[PDB]
Amino acid sequence: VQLSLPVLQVRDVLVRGFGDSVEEVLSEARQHLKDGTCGLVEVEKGVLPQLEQPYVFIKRSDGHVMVELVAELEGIQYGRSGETLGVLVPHVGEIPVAYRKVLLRK
Repeated sequence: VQLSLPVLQVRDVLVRGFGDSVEEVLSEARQHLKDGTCGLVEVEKGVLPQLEQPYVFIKRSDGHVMVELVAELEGIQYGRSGETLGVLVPHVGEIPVAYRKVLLRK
């Protein structure tokens, strides 16, 4: 529910997505958020081509930001929500540059 997500530099990320289908990446992202093993990469130019699809975005749903998960594959998004805060990735020990406090609608 209340989470502080480590913000990772894209070139440091070891595991660059959660899986191979929309349903799987949403499931795995939720599991990693629950387990405290989820990182956040901020979306800047050149970032997404360095990550693996389907993407899982964390989006503002409405000092902890209420967020919802939205997946994207082939330019189609699954879920509808607000401003993108970043793309979620597994965290396997990478050193963050910041944290993002979020309230995951769960």
